[PDB]
Amino acid sequence: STAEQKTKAKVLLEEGSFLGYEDKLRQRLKLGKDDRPSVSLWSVLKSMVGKDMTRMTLPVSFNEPTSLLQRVAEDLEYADLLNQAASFEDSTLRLLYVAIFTVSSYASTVKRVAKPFNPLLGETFEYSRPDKSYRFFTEQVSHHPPISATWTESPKWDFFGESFVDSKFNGRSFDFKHLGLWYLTIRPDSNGKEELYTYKKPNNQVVGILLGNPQVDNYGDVKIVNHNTGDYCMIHFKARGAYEVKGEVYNAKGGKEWIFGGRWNESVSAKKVLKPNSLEEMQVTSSGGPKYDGTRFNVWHVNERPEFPFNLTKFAVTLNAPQPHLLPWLPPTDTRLRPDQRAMEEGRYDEAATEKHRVEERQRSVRKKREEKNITYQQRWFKKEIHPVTKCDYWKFNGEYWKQRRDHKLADEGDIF
Ligand SMILES: CC(C)CCC[C@@H](C)[C@H]1CC[C@H]2[C@@H]3CC=C4C[C@@H](O)CC[C@]4(C)[C@H]3CC[C@]12C
Repeated sequence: STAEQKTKAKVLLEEGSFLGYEDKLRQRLKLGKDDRPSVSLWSVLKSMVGKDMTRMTLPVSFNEPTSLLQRVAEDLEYADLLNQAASFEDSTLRLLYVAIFTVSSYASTVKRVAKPFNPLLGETFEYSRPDKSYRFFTEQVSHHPPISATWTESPKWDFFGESFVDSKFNGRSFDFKHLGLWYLTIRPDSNGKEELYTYKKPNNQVVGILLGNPQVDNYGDVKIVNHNTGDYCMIHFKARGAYEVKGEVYNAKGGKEWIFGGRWNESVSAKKVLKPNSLEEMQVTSSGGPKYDGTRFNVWHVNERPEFPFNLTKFAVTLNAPQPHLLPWLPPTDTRLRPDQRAMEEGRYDEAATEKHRVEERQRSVRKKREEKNITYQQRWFKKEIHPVTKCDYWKFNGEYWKQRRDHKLADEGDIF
């Protein structure tokens, strides 16, 4: 452990980042299954051509009892890849593992063709994992348009960014573009000061709507750049004509150092590129770690996925869990306390519809009162600032949430549910 890692581990512990997380992870929902009818997507969407996801009303069969705040937290499912990245002295090998981390979060999107809850303005979600030594926090900082800010902290890595999803049903497919920038900081075990990576997420689309078999497809080009070295990585999620992803990792001089590829719903493998000028890309068996001699090595495989209601992954089941020892620590804004989403999770769809209307009406009335008094809305835990390395606006976490939580100062921090 380097000095800056222990420094970071010290701050996480003093701030009480893991208090309240003593209960064993949630393993299953109360519901065993559910039989929301399978309503045809097209039958619903044919009347709503040109609308945004947040501008459409839908049957419960097309709703999922997670918040957008928690879907973003599913970035962290395979975050062990980031500690693995931290351990490598070769900076392009760090990039290779950082790159595959960005790819690994799309396996969980398969089979969930459903709308997550649109977080209320000021809604928040915390999630700490003592067994991994990371803490995650997010706040819904904007409602028109919907935007979430995240901030994840661990001894060997940080990860934060803006979730600004812009969506459009064009009458054939449902397209989702991710407009915010993502920041991934590594504190290497050796040979390297703290280093920053930035990238933007690929696009998603729902297709097969016309055919009667709607499918989540992720697609597009991704560029990760190490602002300190500065290696870079090209990733290509192939559009459905889906599942294939390939990537190439370069040093700062343009030398192709590594390539990787696989199916982002299954597994990704990689190999060392020996001639830096090669244009070889990954053609779509060592499970012992990275190889420098040019043989292929596995890097990521998808977790096993038991059947759950709403086709949740195992990681996703742990997110909305109203753990008994956690609830006393939470602010009133935490997604675990949101009542329409809770009732939905437990299969009570009319109570969910009733509570959704109530909290949405309140949100609207608070907004109208602000406008009538010329009151500018202020986020509670984040402030928009200009990032020094990228010179982009980002949501800077104000550092107060985990210490105020530690000190039980959150009871009055919001009233939206
Ligand atoms: C009306 C219904 C059928 C529309 C359903 C659209 C679904 C597939 C869309 C809408 C919101 C989308 C999510 C929005 C944000 C993220 C975070 C990103 O880091 C990974 C993809 C992920 C998790 C998206 C997956 C696909 C998603 C869940």
